[PDB]
Amino acid sequence: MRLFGYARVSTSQQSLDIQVRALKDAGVKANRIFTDKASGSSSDRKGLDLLRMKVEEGDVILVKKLDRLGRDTADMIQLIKEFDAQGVSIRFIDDGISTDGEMGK
Repeated sequence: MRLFGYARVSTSQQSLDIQVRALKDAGVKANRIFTDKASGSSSDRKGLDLLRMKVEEGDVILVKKLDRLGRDTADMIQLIKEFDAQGVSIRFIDDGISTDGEMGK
């Protein structure tokens, strides 16, 4: 079990620092802060692409999104399903958890 957190800069100011502190405040290790430097030549959605290969068995993925995780096809559900199949959990700042096993537990 590890403390992984997902982040993504939304403001030109020190956004990345605003997300990491949001994950640490949530209970995420600074060494495990897979944020997204969206402030680059183009969008940067690799914080989850790498987090998908860094989460351990039964790891907790804290997500303190302070704007929007993604709404269109499954931007906020794709990696969520990839983690649910990897036996990894995903804590949401909205209420601590989001869909921790919604089958019958």
